[PDB]
Amino acid sequence: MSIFDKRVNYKPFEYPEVLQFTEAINKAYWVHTEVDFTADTQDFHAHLSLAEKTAVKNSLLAIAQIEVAVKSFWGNIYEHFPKPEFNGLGSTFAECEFRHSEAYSRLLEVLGYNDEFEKLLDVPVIRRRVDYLSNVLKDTDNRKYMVSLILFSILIENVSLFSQFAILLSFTRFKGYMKNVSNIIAWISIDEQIHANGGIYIINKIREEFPDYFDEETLALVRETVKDSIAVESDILDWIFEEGEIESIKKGDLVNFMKFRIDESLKQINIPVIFDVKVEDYKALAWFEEEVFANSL
Amino acid sequence: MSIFDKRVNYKPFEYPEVLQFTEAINKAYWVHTEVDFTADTQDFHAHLSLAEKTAVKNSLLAIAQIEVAVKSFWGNIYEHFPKPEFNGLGSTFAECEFRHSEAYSRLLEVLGYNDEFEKLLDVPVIRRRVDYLSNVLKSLILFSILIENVSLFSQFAILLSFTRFKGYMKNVSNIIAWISIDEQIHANGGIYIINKIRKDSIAVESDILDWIFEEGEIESIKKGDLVNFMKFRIDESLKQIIFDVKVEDYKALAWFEEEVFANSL
Ligand SMILES: [Mg+2]
Ligand SMILES: [Mn+2]
Ligand SMILES: [Mn+2]
Ligand SMILES: [Mn+2]
Ligand SMILES: [Mn+2]
Repeated sequence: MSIFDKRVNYKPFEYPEVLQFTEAINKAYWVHTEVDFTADTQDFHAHLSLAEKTAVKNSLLAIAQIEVAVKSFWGNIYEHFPKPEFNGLGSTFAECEFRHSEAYSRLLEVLGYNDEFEKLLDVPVIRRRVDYLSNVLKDTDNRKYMVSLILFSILIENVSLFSQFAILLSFTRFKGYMKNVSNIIAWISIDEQIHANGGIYIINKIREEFPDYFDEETLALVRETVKDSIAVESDILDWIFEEGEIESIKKGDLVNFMKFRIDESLKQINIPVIFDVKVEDYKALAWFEEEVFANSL
Repeated sequence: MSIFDKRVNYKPFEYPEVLQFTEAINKAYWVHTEVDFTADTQDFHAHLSLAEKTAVKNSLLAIAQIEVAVKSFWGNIYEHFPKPEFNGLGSTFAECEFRHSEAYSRLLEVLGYNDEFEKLLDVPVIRRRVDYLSNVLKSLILFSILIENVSLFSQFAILLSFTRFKGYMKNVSNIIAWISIDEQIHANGGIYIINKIRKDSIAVESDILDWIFEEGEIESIKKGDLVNFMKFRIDESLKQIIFDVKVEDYKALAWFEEEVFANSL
């Protein structure tokens, strides 16, 4: 049988590597109620400029536009991979997403941005992403579902949030502010890396069992659709920094950071690199990995 | 706009009490990898009789028949109650059921009963409950009293009895106590949706009790008290939403709520 065929017996697991992703979530388990944002409200109110206040506010709004919602992809991966492993993997990932949405919802409530979130569809750059995301995940056919799994793992889990993650973390590393928010973002970015790595694993298993599925047309659509994401997210970075340039982080460094992460995801699934970022370009955000590790414990 | 209509916006929560059950699950979070069953294997092999081994074996097998499987009920409650709270409640309970199925799978492996679980459908007593739960559940009312309660709680008491009276299987009792706390939250979560809405099971479960003690009854627990303890938990859950038990009939199994807390921490 294949990965798309239903197996009734619980164990032995046909894909026991699922446990490596679920155990990783279990070991990193966290809830936002372990975090109090009182000190972050005071640094935000007193020690942040308007350009920095807008950078944090539009960052969290852009993340919550995708994350604060009913995300049903992972919770329903058993419908396409009818294995007891992937039901456990999806349930573990779906519960993680509910913890994330509650963490983002609390951030918007504590900082007083619930009103802007309900009217976030009044921003043009947001609807352009909603329209873009409303063409990259429309097959949420096993082969049109797998390319949707590709575009879900490279975007929703790996690069459509991480540029905003780095903006929030930059205030803690370079300014020492927003340390509790950076605590939550660090824990989330670890969960999101486990989600993306789990998607890469499933994609490679489909390639290990169905190598014909990765034909020339599918690779051409993935690389084309990925190139459109950066044109969309570069305009979002413009809207995030709409009140001006800030000292903690630069937009040009975020774009190369976004390009580097995409190529790293394409490498792990044997898809040709698109941008080939230079060392002197992506090392500007090389601090992101160690900053996630610092704000983790 | 009722509970079966899809409210698109995430917050505010129409049913904010959902967070009471998810946080209780979050606070009681646990995995079977925290527990080592080496001390339980030595007591099982040396200090338990054949009737006690069979009681523990068939207890675990009876629980595993329902819990070691793909349980798509809670994971799909958003398709019937399209609210962001219930998708969060369903996902929280669904993940918890995977931690349970993995814990039971480890118990079957640690006690060496994997081949017995493969051939569990050879048991005519197991086939009767499979066919009973088949036409039934063809739902939430039945699901929260059956799967989420005393279709497991009687077998939970059989396992916990060895620790209270004989001091054995303390690590298994750790797993079973944590599971019973999670199951109690799952039942209260189903009852919540049920009062926000607002006989055949006992004969089948008594046959399973006959099969659990097929090699003879044991010292730590008796079948007759289990049926009354079963009869208590059924009506006491019906009060929240038929087998009136006298209290000196059921308080023979009232240490359960006490032994669960002693093995929780
Ligand atoms: Mg589902
Ligand atoms: Mn999420
Ligand atoms: Mn995710
Ligand atoms: Mn369960
Ligand atoms: Mn349950």
